[PDB]
Amino acid sequence: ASVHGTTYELLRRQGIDTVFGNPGSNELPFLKDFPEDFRYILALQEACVVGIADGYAQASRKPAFINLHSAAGTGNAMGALSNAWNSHSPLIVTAGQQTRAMIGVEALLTNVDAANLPRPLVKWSYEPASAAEVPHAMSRAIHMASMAPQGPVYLSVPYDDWDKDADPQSHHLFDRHVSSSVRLNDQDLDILVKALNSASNPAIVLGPDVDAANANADCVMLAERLKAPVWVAPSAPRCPFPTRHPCFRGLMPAGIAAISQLLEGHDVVLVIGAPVFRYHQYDPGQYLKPGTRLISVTCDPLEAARAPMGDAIVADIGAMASALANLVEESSRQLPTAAPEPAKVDQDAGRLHPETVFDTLNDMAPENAIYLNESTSTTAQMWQRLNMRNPGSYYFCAAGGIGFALPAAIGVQLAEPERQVIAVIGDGSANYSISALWTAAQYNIPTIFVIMNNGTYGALRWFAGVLEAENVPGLDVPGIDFRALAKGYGVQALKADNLEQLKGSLQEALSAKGPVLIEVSTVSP
Amino acid sequence: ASVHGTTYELLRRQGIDTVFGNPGSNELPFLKDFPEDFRYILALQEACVVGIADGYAQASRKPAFINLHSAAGTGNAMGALSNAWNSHSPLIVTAGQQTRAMIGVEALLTNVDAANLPRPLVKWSYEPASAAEVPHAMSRAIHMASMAPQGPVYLSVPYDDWDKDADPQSHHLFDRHVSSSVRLNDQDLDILVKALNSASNPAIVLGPDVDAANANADCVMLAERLKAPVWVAPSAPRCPFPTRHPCFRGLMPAGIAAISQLLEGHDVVLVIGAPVFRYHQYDPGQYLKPGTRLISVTCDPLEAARAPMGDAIVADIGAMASALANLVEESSRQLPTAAPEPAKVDQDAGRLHPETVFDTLNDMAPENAIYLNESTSTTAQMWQRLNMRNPGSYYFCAAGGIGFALPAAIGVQLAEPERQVIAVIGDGSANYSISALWTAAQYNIPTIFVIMNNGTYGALRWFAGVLEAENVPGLDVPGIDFRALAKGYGVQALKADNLEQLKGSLQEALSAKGPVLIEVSTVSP
Amino acid sequence: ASVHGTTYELLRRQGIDTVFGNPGSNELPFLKDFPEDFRYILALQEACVVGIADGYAQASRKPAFINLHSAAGTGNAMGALSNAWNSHSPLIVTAGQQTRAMIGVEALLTNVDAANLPRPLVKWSYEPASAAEVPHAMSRAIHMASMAPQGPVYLSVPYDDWDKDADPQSHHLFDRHVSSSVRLNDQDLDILVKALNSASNPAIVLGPDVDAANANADCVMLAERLKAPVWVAPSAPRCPFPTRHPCFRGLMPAGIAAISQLLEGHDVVLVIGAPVFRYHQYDPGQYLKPGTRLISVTCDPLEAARAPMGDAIVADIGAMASALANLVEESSRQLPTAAPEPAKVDQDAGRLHPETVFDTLNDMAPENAIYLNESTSTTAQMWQRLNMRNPGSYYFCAAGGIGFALPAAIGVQLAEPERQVIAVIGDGSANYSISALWTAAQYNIPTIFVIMNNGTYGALRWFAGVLEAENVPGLDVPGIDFRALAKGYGVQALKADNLEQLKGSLQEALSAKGPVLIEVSTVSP
Ligand SMILES: Cc1ncc(Cn2c(C)c(CCOP(=O)(O)OP(=O)(O)O)sc2=O)c(N)n1
Ligand SMILES: Cc1ncc(Cn2c(C)c(CCOP(=O)(O)OP(=O)(O)O)sc2=O)c(N)n1
Ligand SMILES: Cc1ncc(Cn2c(C)c(CCOP(=O)(O)OP(=O)(O)O)sc2=O)c(N)n1
Ligand SMILES: [Ca+2]
Ligand SMILES: [Ca+2]
Ligand SMILES: [Ca+2]
Ligand SMILES: [Ca+2]
Ligand SMILES: [Ca+2]
Ligand SMILES: [Ca+2]
Ligand code: NA
Ligand code: NA
Repeated sequence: ASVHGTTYELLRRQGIDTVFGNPGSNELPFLKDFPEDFRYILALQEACVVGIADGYAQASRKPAFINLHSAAGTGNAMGALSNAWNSHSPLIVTAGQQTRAMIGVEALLTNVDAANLPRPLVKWSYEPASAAEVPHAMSRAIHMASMAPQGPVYLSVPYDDWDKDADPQSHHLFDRHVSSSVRLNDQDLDILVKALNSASNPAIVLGPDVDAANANADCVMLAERLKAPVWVAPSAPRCPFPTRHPCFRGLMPAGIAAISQLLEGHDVVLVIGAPVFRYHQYDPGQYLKPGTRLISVTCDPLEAARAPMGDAIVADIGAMASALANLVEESSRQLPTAAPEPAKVDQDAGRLHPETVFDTLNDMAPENAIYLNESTSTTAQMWQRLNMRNPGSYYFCAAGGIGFALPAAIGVQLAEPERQVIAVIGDGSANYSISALWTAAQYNIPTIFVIMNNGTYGALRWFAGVLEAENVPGLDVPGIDFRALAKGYGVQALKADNLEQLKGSLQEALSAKGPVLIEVSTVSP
Repeated sequence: ASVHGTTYELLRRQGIDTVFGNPGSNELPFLKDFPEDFRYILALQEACVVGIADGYAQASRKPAFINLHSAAGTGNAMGALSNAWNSHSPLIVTAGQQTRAMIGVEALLTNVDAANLPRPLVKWSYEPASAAEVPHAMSRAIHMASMAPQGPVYLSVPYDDWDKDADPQSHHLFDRHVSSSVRLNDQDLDILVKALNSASNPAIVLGPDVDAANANADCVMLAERLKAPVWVAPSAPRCPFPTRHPCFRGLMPAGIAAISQLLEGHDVVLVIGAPVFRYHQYDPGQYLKPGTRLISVTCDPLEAARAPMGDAIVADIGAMASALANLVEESSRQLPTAAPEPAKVDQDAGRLHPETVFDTLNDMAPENAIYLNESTSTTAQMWQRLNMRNPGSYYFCAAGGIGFALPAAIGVQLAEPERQVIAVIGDGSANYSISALWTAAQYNIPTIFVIMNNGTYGALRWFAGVLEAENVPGLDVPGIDFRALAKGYGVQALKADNLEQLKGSLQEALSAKGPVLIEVSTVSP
Repeated sequence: ASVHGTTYELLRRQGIDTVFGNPGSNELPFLKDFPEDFRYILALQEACVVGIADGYAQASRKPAFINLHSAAGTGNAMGALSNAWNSHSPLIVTAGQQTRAMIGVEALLTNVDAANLPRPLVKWSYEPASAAEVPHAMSRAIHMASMAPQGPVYLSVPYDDWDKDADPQSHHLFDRHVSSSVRLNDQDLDILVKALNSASNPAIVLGPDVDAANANADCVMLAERLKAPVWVAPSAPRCPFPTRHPCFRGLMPAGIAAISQLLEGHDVVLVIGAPVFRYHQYDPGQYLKPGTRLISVTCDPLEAARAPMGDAIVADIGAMASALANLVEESSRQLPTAAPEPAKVDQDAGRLHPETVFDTLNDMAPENAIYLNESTSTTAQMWQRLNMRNPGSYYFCAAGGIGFALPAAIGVQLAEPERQVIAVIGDGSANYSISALWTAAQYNIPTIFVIMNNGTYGALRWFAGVLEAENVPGLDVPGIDFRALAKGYGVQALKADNLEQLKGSLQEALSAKGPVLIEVSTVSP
């Protein structure tokens, strides 16, 4: 067998059947004779390729395979890799290298010092020392991406390797099963359970690795048994809990002092599947108030090491959440009462308040919709106004890198063909990966894109008002016609300049059989 | 509080009370006002500092703290770090940096691009962005070294940071408890246990992480229940099993074909706490024969990913070994019968055969002796001839980097003051870290050093005879007087030119109250 | 031809005929069939191998070739590489890698992520992607080490590459000539020359790249023409000027304020072949006083970029020094008058003052002696008391990394067989690379080693008295018998406990036909 045949056999035997890519000449020997049982999803720029793959991996809860062109293609994708690192996304990023005979002379398209290029944003990065090693290196990549804590990995392959003969011992790679589905030993787990059973006023904080593990329902059971309020850890990349469950208390503010004040009076705070904590604004104060202790369950040693407070347990979130939910006692405390519904903000017949937009989406979207957020100044309102009952219902760029939601929403919609995906994206953010729209059109992936158009980088302008920072350049983005951009890439486009038009456009988009972009005129901040 | 006071408080609160070091001016602000409850162990060169610390950490099964001088001191230690990486040794390596005000100009003693220097041999490498971050960075270092898979870490600290004020919120670092004591979830553990119960002819292979976890006794129970032969994985850094237990089958040959032939006919091979596998010679063939399947339990994702065959489970070795040993059925198969004793090799009244040396050590050493091996051409005979009943009884340079055993034997003897340490070191290997002898003399650490003097790099000369490689330079090391070197560093020295003298020298060394070096004239290979 | 034959042909065609090494199994396929026209210099530990090679390269003013064993051997050498980076030493460091077929599994002795290991201490670091690329990669290494600014480079080679067939087009590598012998264009050089001609009170500061370029005599002509005082830039690795020439003013103090005070009143300060500046102690103040401007000529862009003041020209030091010395006018100012001789310090019949030692060396050593300094508390006195008339007469560890002078003095003596090398090394420093003595004995390289024994790390104890730092551990090194260490490695040894014995020992050492070590009892600081 050839390295090509052996590698595709390893991929299919490990569950991989889709290649997200933007091709180049170093990759043609890999992509030739593309197997009939695989599919190839083309995107027009590499941030879009990796964003699509990332949404697909996060929603499918399985690795996604990517093929990029040498250094330039890899480089175009590295902002997307920054988000994938923070979301623990299992991405297998491959890139083609020059033929081994011209690597030394640095022919055009040589990826120099290739493994260092995507660092520090990958768990593992490698170029094999010979063609026959390529299947084993690919096996390493698959398992490194997939073991907890999951994350992106990178493999560079000289184009001449694919046609060489494979090692006949590579067959042992095909069916390897590697598990990291582990939980704390019984003695120490019993100590943790007793601590939770004994707490007088416990609180629970959940992060994105809960939703990645599909541990959401177990965490509902845990919160019901402990009769504990549940918050989502700050800067949340995913939604780990039903947002109208009586225990739910919302998204935590991303500040040190704000979080310790919020947790004041809780004697034990159990954090599951989050860093401790993804703060954003600098809000100095106490990490925890006197009387509060924190216990973190994380899948990532790097998270456990850097937490500034609390105990930690490094283990699989699915296994831990299941064990805790089934072991704790039912507290005799009263179940927390549900948060009240948000108020309706006054809305005239002009430009839309973001609150109106989210209320109307919540009114009209199916109960199993999936939302993506890259409307950076409206995140708090979004989290208050969307009832998200089910797992896998929310994605936000985990490293704060905009240009994620537009392509990721296409990958999520590909992963979940029976759940309507609605991406809510600011007019600034929409441009970063605008060309991803073409992939939705070409493959008829029926994502809905709601562009919140207020003409400015609102989140920045706010943080500039915060600091009384005068004379900051570059905050306004006037003069973009998003319906013409959608037409450019073959996507049906609608405009909503007021509420009546918003409702009508959403009704049309929800009935449509392909992707739709709605440009919404929103109020200036 | 100062950063200095806060950092030493964090160290003591996390169980650290000893600094292994070789000082320099960037470190004086850290070492000044050295706390009375700590001790400082000086060694004369940094390979020796880190080797001593490494033996201390491996034998104590806890992290060791190291302080080195800037780039040059760190650099002198990087061969020692290569072994520590392969042995999973929890080493906290700190190095002093120039004052922040002259880092930019690259004053003398600036460690340029410091965090990149020890890569790729550390799990985590960092320089803090401000003085007040130093305690948190030290907390990160402690936990990164200590979480599974354990390993060395590196922290660079500008010398002006120590006297600055600490953050009052650093107190939350002091008592953090971080656990990685995890095992496979119940459902999948039951599947593994059923597979072991069902095997017709299981074999067990153990590596160094068994001894690190003190999982040895559990692995004895497991092997007794399964009635299975037990081998030690190749290139063994530690001894994970009593070597005269009836199940014991010795050290595996470090070759692909040799191992698959050895395992032929075993239907299930359970590997615990080893890479799969640390081969050495290239001995191409099948990874496993038809009829053999392999299951690996490893504490290290990198090991699970790179295994060329078998299933893997990434979990804590102590937790897994305990759970398996207590869950498996007692097989009705007959217990394996013990290997016969090794034969006595003929010995005249001249230079010593290595076999004679090991037999005589086994005859005379206490039953709880601890051995170190850096006599590279005699490893197989050593493993056949020393009865090592207890855990923590054997160390060999895990990356093959000689210069480990002499200093490590001093650290092991410091960790285990009531177990006699006997390091068996070739005349070539003895030179690499010869100055470590001084630390044994100064602190009166009573290690015994047995120098196997045959005048040549025997293991190399053998691998050169193997390849029929003629005209290789640099293989002979004539003209070294090891008793004069020992005298140079204050260690009592004896010579053994024949068996009578070997016996007499060992009797004197075993009765001595300080370190002793015995130079043994061994046969030329 | 094989890769082996082609590579040795490239080496000989590029002027390389010596391999400094400590062998291992990954290197046996390179070292087998070692060519008859090459020589191999063995040292017993890799810091010693690289130190010897470094002294040889610096004194010969040509690249030196090194062969080390995998990661552990490379790692043992990285403190030596830190000095070589600061001295711009042209070192070609090669290390053997595992066979390509087992790199993936990480067999014992695999150098993982090899090119990252010696970073950031090398100019270029590489592992070739195929056997046939090895000669081209070696060509790259030779030229990268040798082009200005010279420096160490690293090449990792899988052991199976050597026996493979070479590319027949590799012959084009053999006779490549690469030049960096460049100087500032005529128009701008005329502007510089006019600035020097016009200065009212110029000063000249010289660094180690002057001595590397053998630009010393040109700099004497330049200073005579400009009638300018000459200082050596601080932390000096080499001596760039005759130390009793009337213009000579000594070694600059390694402090910001001290240097600007020294230069006060000089209108133009021309620095040649030095960083601006290698300060050490933090001595904050003005970089330059009002009225002083600085112009630096450096071979290293990194030096030009990081200078905190002055103009800079990046060019070859030999070409620039020659052009300036021949273009400037003869000033009508009076030539500076020579510094007076140093005073004789009072000396009783007991332990030796370092000043007495240097005076006696100056009295007895040949006029073309070469000195090395690793007696860190006595550097100022050494520079005052040794008349060094000739180029290549002084070496000091350029990164401050002790363990350089003992092995480097053996390499320098090998490079300069007709100039007596005298290394003056403190008792602390002597231990770091003590095993290098064996190479002097084995090859009969007649270096003289003068050990300054005061029982302590004196330079540290002084900088601890400076800071009033109490309770610093690890500063004393009692209990070392250096005559027994020398005997251990086959070197004749003498002791000098007073002046009469110092004189007698030096007379015996200077007449000896092999290496000699003199242990001198010096006063405690
Ligand atoms: C890749 C990238 N570039 C720039 C930024 C900085 N940035 C910018 C430019 C934001 C403005 C997004 O504007 P928007 O129109 O999408 O939404 P809002 O008006 O609601 O803020 S939010 C933010 O963090 C970023 N996060 N990521
Ligand atoms: C740091 C380093 N340098 C070089 C080597 C290469 N090497 C060398 C030089 C060995 C010879 C050791 O000789 P010895 O006298 O200690 O023992 P034997 O004579 O029994 O081989 S074994 C080996 O792997 C190495 N492994 N590690
Ligand atoms: C490789 C390394 N380790 C440690 C140091 C720190 N250090 C040490 C330990 C010195 C003491 C040298 O003592 P010595 O006996 O050689 O000479 P003095 O007594 O004259 O200082 S000087 C110095 O910078 C260093 N520079 N380089
Ligand atoms: Ca098909
Ligand atoms: Ca906007
Ligand atoms: Ca004490
Ligand atoms: Ca030997
Ligand atoms: Ca010859
Ligand atoms: Ca001294
Ligand atoms: Na990079
Ligand atoms: Na490095």
